[PDB]
Amino acid sequence: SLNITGIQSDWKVEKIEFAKLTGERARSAGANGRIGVHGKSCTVDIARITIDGQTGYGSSIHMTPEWAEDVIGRRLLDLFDDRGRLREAYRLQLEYPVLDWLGQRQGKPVYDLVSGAHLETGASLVVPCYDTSLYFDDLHLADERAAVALMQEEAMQGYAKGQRHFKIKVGRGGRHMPLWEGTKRDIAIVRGISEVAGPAGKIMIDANNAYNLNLTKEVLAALSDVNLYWLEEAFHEDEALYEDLKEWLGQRGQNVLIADGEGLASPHLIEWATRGRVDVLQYDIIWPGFTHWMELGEKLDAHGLRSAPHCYGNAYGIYASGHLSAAVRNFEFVEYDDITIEGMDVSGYRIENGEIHVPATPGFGIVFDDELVTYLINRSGWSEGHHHHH
Ligand SMILES: [Mg+2]
Ligand SMILES: [Mg+2]
Repeated sequence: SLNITGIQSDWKVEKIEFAKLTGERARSAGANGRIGVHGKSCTVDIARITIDGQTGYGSSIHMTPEWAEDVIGRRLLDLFDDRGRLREAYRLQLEYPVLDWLGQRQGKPVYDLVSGAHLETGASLVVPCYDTSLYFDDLHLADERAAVALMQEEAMQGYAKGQRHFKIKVGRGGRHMPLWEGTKRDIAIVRGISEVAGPAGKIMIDANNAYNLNLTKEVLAALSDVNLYWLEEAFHEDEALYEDLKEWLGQRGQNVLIADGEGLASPHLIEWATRGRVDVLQYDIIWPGFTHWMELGEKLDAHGLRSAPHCYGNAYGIYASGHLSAAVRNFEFVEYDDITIEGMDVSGYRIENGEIHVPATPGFGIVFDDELVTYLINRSGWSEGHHHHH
């Protein structure tokens, strides 16, 4: 919900411009339990919106020139319902540029504009984050010791940049290595990173569905001494298997959360979570997006459930996730990948002690290079403009 009382009926969408920004991860990402090398190259589709002679910038997906043509001339007020929530039809395309615009216009950070009761006025926003970049980077190595040292040094690269919590890909034995050896390698890797991370470092493991229940129990038992904070997508979500898993964990006093929800999720996943089978929901920060997450976060909060938006493959979402924490009480972590996108200055954000310090600057606090984005729009993007209707 957004305070819309300051939005004049005068204010209309005057222009929508679109461009793909390009860049690179700090370290090339290898395989995961289900698919191959993710690589080093990164892109972010951005829209620059002009309303009342002022621009906002943000992630935009599922928007064609034709789609934007129909929106030119609409009143900003008409894009919201009276609750202050951007209408469904505009979310994936325009929520981010619009929220960025409102922030620049009101001179406030988005988190301030969507702040829930759990977050009081004037306060610095500091959000937990974890390093998500620990992919299967060891598949060229035969020697388990060598694989562990490689993965440890990778974790160390993040540690030196202020990461304290690490999500480690596992499920090597599902597709990419023989099952027995792959699972042994998974365990050695996780034990190795936990050592580098220290006792206070939270460790998450993500199998990308490569396990079954008995493999999951074997791996958890081997990691009973590890500060394992959550297990994510051990196998495609299933209420019976997750009930058994939770009972098994309880009897052993092993305090590991169950996380799921990315990709093609079960339509019943939220029901299953309310029954205590899944603890952390992980729908993506871009699709279904920020506005949807505000609505979903409220609901999950009411049930004592936890929110951890998936972010991978879109650098912009990392910064978006930060702001969302102000609106959702049981926000867990920003999923962090070290990415440099040309023309997208994220300098205002700093990583310290396993947390991302969100700047108090207008909008999403990301400073876009107006000159470069104009060049990109002209060269490889598009513009739609004019005035109102129809
Ligand atoms: Mg995952
Ligand atoms: Mg799943």
